[PDB]
Amino acid sequence: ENLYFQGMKKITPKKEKYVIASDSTFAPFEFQNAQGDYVGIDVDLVKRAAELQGFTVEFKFIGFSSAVQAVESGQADGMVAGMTITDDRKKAFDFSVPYFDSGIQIAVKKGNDKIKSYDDLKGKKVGVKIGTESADFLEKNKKKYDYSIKYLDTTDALYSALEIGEVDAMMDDYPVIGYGVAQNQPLATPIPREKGGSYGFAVKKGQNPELLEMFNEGLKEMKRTGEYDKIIGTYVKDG
Ligand SMILES: NC(=O)CC[C@H](N)C(=O)O
Repeated sequence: ENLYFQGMKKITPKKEKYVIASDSTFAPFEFQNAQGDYVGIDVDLVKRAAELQGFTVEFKFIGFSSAVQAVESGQADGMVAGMTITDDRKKAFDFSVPYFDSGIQIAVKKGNDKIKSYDDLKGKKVGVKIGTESADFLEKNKKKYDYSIKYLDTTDALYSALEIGEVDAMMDDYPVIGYGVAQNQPLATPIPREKGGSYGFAVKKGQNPELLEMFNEGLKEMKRTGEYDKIIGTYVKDG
């Protein structure tokens, strides 16, 4: 309420260490730097939120579906993995305040001339990461456009499959493809993005409320100081 208040609400941890599950490579959200350490928007936001408030977090970069299962089972306390907030997922998870606006998009090989619309995917192969918003879109529209869906395990696997010609196109989150394009990966995006959803930090529904509160209060603080915008701008420098 007090907009001139320069402090923070005190959120008290209840565990010596909270385990945070994540995807294994999903740049710019979580990915390895030159030293092999994981960095990225998700990693920086969660680690800084914890630092701001005396929480200790331990990241496990295990894959998207693995992270979902770990939080559901109680083996991880929370997850961050560029995870879209949806109503269906709210049945299993409590989500933070949204921290990023996203959506999905097709990518094809740089130099591809054939594919300019979804209808051009007729008789083609589209790679996608199992368990994701992209997979849901492709299944919904498979009858309509008449492509075949190939299920892969990671975003790196999508890029590999596309590049060596195992698939004709892939579908993944648009800022992820965009980061790849910005570092000259051989990707093109001839079909407009499907905007939709924001990302959230997630805990199991009804569990670990203070961990969720810690993220929310940290995000508020980082938004107030501009640290949030500096973190994003560390990875996304597209003007
Ligand atoms: N890490 C991912 O692949 C997440 C993809 C998408 N945002 C989802 O929540 O399904």
